[PDB]
Amino acid sequence: SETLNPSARIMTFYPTMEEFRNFSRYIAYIESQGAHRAGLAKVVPPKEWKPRASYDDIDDLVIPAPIQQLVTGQSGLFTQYNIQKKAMTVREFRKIANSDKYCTPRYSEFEELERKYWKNLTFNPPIYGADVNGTLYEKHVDEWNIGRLRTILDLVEKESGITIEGVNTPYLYFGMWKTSFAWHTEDMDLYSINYLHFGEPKSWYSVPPEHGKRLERLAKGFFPGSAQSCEAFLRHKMTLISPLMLKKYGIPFDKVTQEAGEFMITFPYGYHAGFNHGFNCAESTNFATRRWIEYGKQAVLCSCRVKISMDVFVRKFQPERYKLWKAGKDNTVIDHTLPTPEAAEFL
Ligand SMILES: O=C(O)c1ccncc1NCc1ccc(F)cc1
Ligand code: NI
Ligand SMILES: [Zn+2]
Repeated sequence: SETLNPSARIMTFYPTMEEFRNFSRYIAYIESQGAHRAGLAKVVPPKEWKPRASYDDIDDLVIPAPIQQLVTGQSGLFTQYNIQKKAMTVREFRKIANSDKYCTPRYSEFEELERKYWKNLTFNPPIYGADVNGTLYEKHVDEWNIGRLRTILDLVEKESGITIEGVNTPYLYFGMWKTSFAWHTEDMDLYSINYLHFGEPKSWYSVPPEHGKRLERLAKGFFPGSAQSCEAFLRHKMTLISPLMLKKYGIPFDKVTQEAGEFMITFPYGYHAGFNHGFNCAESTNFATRRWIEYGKQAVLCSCRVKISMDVFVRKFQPERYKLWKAGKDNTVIDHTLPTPEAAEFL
């Protein structure tokens, strides 16, 4: 009923080359349609548009810190541990990925492969070429350029003088079958953008920002030690929870598969997790809109080891509230249903 409530189901958008050219505006637009309530959206770019000519010239690209993903647990609850393996090229990676030991099993419909992920994620540890600093977009590309999105996030670099790897800059992820991203929201509960350049697909789970507290209480319950140690432990990106557990404890969630050539957008306080289907390459970064600012102020951060100074945002966009805020007396309540103020124009 809220479980099925499609005001909170993941939407897909098919913009035109005119609609597409302006990134910030199009984000405002999909929010005017409620996209943000699912916590994740898909945007299919126009058929003409291409970030690069071909992906045949990247065999030599270096993945400095490949991670091997060791998973332990049972009954739909798992903890993922990373081992940094040594540096290796895209070609060595592809070979390992497309090899007979680590390749995608046989499947008819997406749901058979999902069963095989949840049955086999603790066996046969895959290698993810994650968090590689780089961009695969050719220099000429002006539409949806992950390297330069022109949002209000740019303030961190412009005013504050600060570079934050993978947040203000783009990252690449070379996947193989059964490589995983655990349940998280973004750093400082930012938006994210993810573009699947080539290869096999990426499946996603999303929990609506209006039920994220539910997922937090659930994780806390199942990992009481972890939660005593850090009050944002999900941010460690180590915790995997299956769809069956979510259903069982009444956490609303949706799923979607991202195919090569498609963007995914995650929204503030949008919890997501997922897995790669086989060999692929995605590019991601974070970004912001005016709505983000309050989520930024309220974001509960890891208290046991990324932090963005919000002053620069409050002074500029909430000058009237700055003193009160610095005092500790601002207590706006976030309403996760509300579009960003930039979307007034779409009525
Ligand atoms: O890998 C993805 O596709 C992904 C997607 C969305 N958010 C975070 C993501 N990855 C986070 C992550 C970072 C490093 C890892 F080793 C594993 C996962
Ligand atoms: Ni993410
Ligand atoms: Zn922590």
